[PDB]
Amino acid sequence: ASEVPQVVSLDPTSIPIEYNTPIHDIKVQVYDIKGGCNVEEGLTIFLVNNPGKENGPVKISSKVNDKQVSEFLKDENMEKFNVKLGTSKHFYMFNDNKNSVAVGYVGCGSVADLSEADMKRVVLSLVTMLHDNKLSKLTVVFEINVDKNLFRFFLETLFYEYMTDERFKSTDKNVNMEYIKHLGVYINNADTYKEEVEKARVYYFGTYYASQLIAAPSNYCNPVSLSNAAVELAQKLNLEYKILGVKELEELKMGAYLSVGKGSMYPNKFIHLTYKSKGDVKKKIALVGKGITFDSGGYNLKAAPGSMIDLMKFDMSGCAAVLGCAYCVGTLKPENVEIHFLSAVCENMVSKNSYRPGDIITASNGKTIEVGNTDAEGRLTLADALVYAEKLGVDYIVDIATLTGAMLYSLGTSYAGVFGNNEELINKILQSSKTSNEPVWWLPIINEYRATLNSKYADINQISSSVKASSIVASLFLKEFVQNTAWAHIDIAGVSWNFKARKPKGFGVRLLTEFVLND
Amino acid sequence: SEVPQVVSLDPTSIPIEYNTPIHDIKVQVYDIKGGCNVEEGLTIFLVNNPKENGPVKISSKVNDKQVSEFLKDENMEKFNVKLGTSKHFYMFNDNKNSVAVGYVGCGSVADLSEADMKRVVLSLVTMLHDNKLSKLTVVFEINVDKNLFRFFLETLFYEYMTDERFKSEYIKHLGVYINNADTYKEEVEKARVYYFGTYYASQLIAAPSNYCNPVSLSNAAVELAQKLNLEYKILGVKELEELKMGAYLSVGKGSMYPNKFIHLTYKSKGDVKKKIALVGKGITFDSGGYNLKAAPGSMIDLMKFDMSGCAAVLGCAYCVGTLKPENVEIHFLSAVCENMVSKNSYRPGDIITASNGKTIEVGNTDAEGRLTLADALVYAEKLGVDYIVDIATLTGAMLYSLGTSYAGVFGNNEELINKILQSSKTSNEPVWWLPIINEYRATLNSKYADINQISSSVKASSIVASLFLKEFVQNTAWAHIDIAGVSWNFKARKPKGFGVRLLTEFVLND
Amino acid sequence: SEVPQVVSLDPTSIPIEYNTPIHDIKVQVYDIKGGCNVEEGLTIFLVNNPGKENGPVKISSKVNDKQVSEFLKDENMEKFNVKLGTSKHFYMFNDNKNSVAVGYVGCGSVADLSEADMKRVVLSLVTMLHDNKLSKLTVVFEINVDKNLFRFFLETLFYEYMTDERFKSTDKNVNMEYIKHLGVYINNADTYKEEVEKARVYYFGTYYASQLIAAPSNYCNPVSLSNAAVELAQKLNLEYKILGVKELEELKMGAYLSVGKGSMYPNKFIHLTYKSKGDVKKKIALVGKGITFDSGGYNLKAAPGSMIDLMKFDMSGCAAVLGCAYCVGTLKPENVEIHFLSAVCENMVSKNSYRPGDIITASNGKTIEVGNTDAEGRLTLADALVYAEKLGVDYIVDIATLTGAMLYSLGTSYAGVFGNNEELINKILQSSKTSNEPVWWLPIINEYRATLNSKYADINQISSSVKASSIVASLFLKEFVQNTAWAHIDIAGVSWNFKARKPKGFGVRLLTEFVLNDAL
Amino acid sequence: ENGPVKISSKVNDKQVSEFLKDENMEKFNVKLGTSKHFYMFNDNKNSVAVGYV
Ligand SMILES: O=C(N[C@@H](C(=O)NO)c1ccc(-c2cc(F)c(F)c(F)c2)cc1)C1CCCCC1
Ligand SMILES: O=C(N[C@@H](C(=O)NO)c1ccc(-c2cc(F)c(F)c(F)c2)cc1)C1CCCCC1
Ligand SMILES: O=C(N[C@@H](C(=O)NO)c1ccc(-c2cc(F)c(F)c(F)c2)cc1)C1CCCCC1
Ligand SMILES: [Zn+2]
Ligand SMILES: [Zn+2]
Ligand SMILES: [Zn+2]
Repeated sequence: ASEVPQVVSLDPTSIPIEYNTPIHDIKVQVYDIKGGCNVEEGLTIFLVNNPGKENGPVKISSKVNDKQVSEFLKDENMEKFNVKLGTSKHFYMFNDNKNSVAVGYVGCGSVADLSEADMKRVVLSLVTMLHDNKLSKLTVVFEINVDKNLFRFFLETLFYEYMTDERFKSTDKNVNMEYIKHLGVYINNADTYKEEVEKARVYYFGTYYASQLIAAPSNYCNPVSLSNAAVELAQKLNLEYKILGVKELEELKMGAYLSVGKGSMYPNKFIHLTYKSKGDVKKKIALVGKGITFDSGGYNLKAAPGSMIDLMKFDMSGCAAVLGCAYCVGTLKPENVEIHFLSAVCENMVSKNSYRPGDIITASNGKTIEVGNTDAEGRLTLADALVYAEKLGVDYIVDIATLTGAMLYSLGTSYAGVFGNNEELINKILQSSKTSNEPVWWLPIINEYRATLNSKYADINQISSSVKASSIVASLFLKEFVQNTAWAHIDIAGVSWNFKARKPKGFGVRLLTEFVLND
Repeated sequence: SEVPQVVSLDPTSIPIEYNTPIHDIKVQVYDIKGGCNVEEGLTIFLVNNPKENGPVKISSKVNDKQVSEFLKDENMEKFNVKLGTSKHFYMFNDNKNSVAVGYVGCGSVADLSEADMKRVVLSLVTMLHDNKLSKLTVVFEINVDKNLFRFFLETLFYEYMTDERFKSEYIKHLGVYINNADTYKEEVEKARVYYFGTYYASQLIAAPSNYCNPVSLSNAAVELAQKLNLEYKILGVKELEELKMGAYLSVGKGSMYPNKFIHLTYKSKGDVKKKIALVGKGITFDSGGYNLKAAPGSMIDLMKFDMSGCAAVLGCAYCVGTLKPENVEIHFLSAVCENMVSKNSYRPGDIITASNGKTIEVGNTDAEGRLTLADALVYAEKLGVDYIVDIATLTGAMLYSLGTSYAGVFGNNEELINKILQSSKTSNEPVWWLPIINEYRATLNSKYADINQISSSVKASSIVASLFLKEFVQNTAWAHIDIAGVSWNFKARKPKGFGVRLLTEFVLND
Repeated sequence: SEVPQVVSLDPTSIPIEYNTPIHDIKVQVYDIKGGCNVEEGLTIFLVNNPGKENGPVKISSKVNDKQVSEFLKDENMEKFNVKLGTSKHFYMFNDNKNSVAVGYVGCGSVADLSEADMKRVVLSLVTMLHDNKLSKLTVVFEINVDKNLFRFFLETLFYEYMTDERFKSTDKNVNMEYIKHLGVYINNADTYKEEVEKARVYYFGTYYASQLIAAPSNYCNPVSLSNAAVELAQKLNLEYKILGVKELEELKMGAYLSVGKGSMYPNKFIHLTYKSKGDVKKKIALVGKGITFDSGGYNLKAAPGSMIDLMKFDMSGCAAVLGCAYCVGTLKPENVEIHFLSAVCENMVSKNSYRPGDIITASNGKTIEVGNTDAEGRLTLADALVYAEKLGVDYIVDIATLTGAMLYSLGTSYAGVFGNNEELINKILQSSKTSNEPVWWLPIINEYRATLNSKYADINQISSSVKASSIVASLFLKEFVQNTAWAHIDIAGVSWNFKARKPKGFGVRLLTEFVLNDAL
Repeated sequence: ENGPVKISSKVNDKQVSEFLKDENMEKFNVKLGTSKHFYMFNDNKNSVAVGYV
């Protein structure tokens, strides 16, 4: 654990992390719909659709164990309301014991199978019923068909979107913030769904924890304080850990990673966490996250309109995802596997000591690199981290990184792109995407572009001079640093930040965790 | 129709070369087992080395003592196989005749990609352009499958030909030596057809916008159809008004050239088992309209290429009309017009009505391609086809997703998308499946019209354009090929004719 | 106190000229009803002709010399006209058979000259003083001016006549000679005599401020500026205190300190105080933005039209406040206590700089999400406003080169005033009138406040949707005054005189008149 | 600031009076633009909706 340097004594020296969230105090009970719904305190919400009838009428199908509430919810009363996706209504009535109860529904549309994006819309509607209403309990009645993973996704998303991060509030805390203490879920074949509840809560915190690191500003989350957070996390989970400092990085000849951090007041810190199963180890995996805690662009300063330099605390979203995965893996303790969680953390700054456009630098596999643009720094840090990962002797290397802005022009803000040198590995990532419900799309590494990286003087160019398809070119670059290991690369530059909600998504935690678990 | 002119010097047709020197080349395919005769012209050995950039070593037998001595291992070791490197020497053979002998390096990979093979071909063509020859002979000392072999022939033919129509010598024989020569001979004349559909596409694209305008391009298509005995129909403004194609007619309002909608049809002999509509975007010049292409890098001087999709569809008509596949019916459609700045032009913010009744709020007059394609798709679905495939230089964002080498395909039907991907493998024109992400559909929800033409927020323009196109296909398998990044060869300063061979392979493979 | 240096040639103080040539001018005022003596130097008549646009010149004064009276009779003067700013020179012999120079400056046809029209008159007069080695100037007022305008005439003449040669070395003007005598003839002279030395005080306060502004950033840095402020306090016998970093850390000025993090010069907070002898009825804090160079920080001023080479003037507000301190310390008003405040720092690019997106904590506990490092002035003012309110004053007025949007709203002639108190604003407008430094009241539009709602901090530094930056910046500053009448004077558009390529010293007389009128 | 909702007016319905009681409304707050409304049966068993802004 290292000392965080300060310019002034008001500079913070750690990231505030909330571990014991109000979500963790929520008692969750799952009941089978066949037993009928008890409708008592709190708010009871039916999730209802009308297959085929766009904006069709609401009909409540479940048995309700209360004559008054059953009468209130009969078809002719409900027919003036419709199932339009995201609609909701509140109901007030007295039950059979003369206690007032609150009931309502959320519309789930007319399509039988909700997509992840449809389900998020339903959850957002449900959460607006939880905000600005001091409730002790929520009950949710599923009158829609969801498989096990989509049930888990529903809960993860509910937990994530209900939580409000006030770590940086001081004079402006929400006076009225109270969370429910109890969550009831009514669903058919409840016994098959119960196993998803604790998994959902683990997936929620891994995602929320990565979100807390991303949203933390760069004066709080810097290379020293971020690697201290990873040490603390590993201590709580009994993970092995090792933080490499500059000396050790110099000895390992990590010249591409070290050159990116030369201009920072914070020394480079390379994070290496390990989880090993107690049994026989049948699979070794390295997960690599880009960890740039602030990206000014360097001397290729982000000054062009739309370059969004104020967002760039988010350039360690990949590291955050990998650490959030370490929380889920360390908590759920999968068997027969050894996972290495890696991040070459640094800060990309303008200074007399910064590396320069045109500098030629030597990565740890001895390849010389001509720097054509100091703002393409992530691929330099990953080059050395990929060489480190391969020396571990793993079966798979997966990296995740907010690498290229061109992703916003290719897949946009909803799907990450995955690239790789190995079709089997790529299919497993896509399978994890489908079970985690974090969407990813396979994109090609087009070999015809490789020659635009030929350098007149160094072994290779960092950037292309001619090719504008920069996500593919960056993948071509990274591929040069994996000699003989199956490797995939997930570019989350376009999906990491939720611009509408002004917050991170913690994207990738569930994806990488499903990837580890199903292996 | 008569092409309107501003002055009498204004051109009134697209010059086209149908009969090209390529068509005079006599092609002969020989087996390698017999050894190679080196009696005239230039003879090139395609050789690899599976040591990286290691030395050239010739394995074929040559029936000539002098050339054999030239090719002995001690000489050729002075040369290397780095991809595209070549040397050729002139010398006298056993009968005191002058012959040229050389090689092209094919690298160290056993399987050549389409990109590598293109690099091999370019080095060959460079020698062809610098030497007065009567004959070229190519000796395949590498392994290529039938499709890759035909691709080599098409690419050689296409790159060898020089388009001199706007300016103010070729070999007469091609010899090929290859293992299992008999299995390759049927590819030869198919390559010749594929070359010409591609070169004809490229002639239309390279033709500037004063020669190639909606009128003269629909006239060119008529002449093409007459030569191939295809049914043909050109819709004018009167008929387009009757069909209420307001999106398409709006784009052309500011042009001096009337809109012309092209419709050709190929009908197979025998039972028709599949009906396909191929839809090409045909903007003969895209200035941007009032959303003028004035921004750095918007490259207005390239926008004669905005009809590359139409040209690909007409080049496919040539190939289909010439090879005459069976059991298929194909419609070749294009809504041709020109996007100009005028007192009569459509404006940013106009609300127009498409031919299916959907109102569209225009957010940017430079997103004109999707407006013309919308009315073209409503026309096509009314034909009752099984498949609609449209091909278009639609969004500049392709340059930032897949780049200049691979085109993007989006669609509403996985089986149709998979047929396109399979056609990409056998045509060796590279395509990559990109998604239509439904979560972005809400960005097209106009406050006043039924739908917005563009998003004001989402930067994934190629996906948003596909979501817009998809709104104009109700109940038909549909796919959309965005060739905006891939159509123009910036290094060679010429069109690629991209998509002809892809679409023809799609038709022929059913 | 010690200015850090990179190399030994770096300057360690701001060159400041206190005893200017203006101060060596003997000024005499005579009543015009006694007649004008024309003996020597240049004698300029200020002449209008009401109604008749471009009307003929007529010299109404009595001239106590037969030869010059004859030269100036109406027949001779008829070929000249009074178009505002026009001027002519005459040469003749007086009764003593000495040659004299005489002339006039046209003041137009409107009998009431505006602030801007009188500037035009002075500039024409000054053209007659330049490139002419004269020992004496006489001005005859044949136009009507109240007392504040006669003062404004003199202040302006003094300011424009002076030439700042502190940074000239091999290109000093070898012909630079200043008059040693100024004579003024005006109706009811006795009532205008008191304005002369006031104008001289107001001239130097303005000129002192312009010296600090024009001084480049390698001379005028946070340490050398606070050093000069101390030296001014000592000369004026003002109380003074300079707060360094350790004391600012103790005061928890996290907003102010973050801006200066990237600089080689330690932050210095200037605190000067004037206190009347006897009863103190009004307590006032004047707060001046003092960024000695504004690079933009990591939001570097690199966009076309951002004029990074002008950004030595970003301490203009601090300079106005120090100039006002000179005037108040010199004129010594009664019944008031005045605090002269400036949070001085430099906004630089470095490994140590604050970053876009940092969340920082102001001295009032509020957390701030930095959205643009180039909106640094409102951060330093935030902590300075908190400091000022803890002093327990009746009024807080701040003056700052805050927003470039002022060029698009009021432009280069009028400053904008914003505030939370109607009475204070009217006092500023009233002082604007008697100082002749023009100011226009602009609203603080509360509907925009929501765009400063931050997702993670208590407040955003900037709006991401509102383009009305002068108003948004005012809404931000309001969050740092809890219960005190406060006004904010944005001088970003009016501070630099782009045509003459020099500072105006704007605000010194406005603030001094504000203090003086509240004392009376 | 952002204090609880409290309804002063008397309403001539027993069902809605109970819904509007202080103990129920204080779970809601008056932050500008925040609203809730609920469907219920009134004394005549007619469907009505009651809320606040
Ligand atoms: O894609 C690039 N750079 C990314 C970067 O700076 N990596 O360390 C980059 C990554 C994300 C963004 C970005 C992402 C967003 F989601 C966004 F909203 C935005 F405004 C910018 C922009 C650039 C390259 C392009 C080639 C030259 C170097 C910069
Ligand atoms: O993608 C767009 N426009 C394309 C167009 O004009 N369609 O009619 C467009 C298509 C191709 C290019 C383009 C392609 C190139 F290969 C190229 F080199 C180039 F400079 C531009 C640019 C824009 C939209 C993007 C949404 C808003 C309007 C402009
Ligand atoms: O108004 C702003 N910035 C001013 C500033 O940097 N304050 O410390 C700013 C102030 C003055 C100018 C300015 C003033 C001039 F008189 C001028 F000629 C000029 F070119 C710029 C430009 C910007 C904001 C604009 C939105 C948030 C980022 C900075
Ligand atoms: Zn970068
Ligand atoms: Zn266009
Ligand atoms: Zn600034």
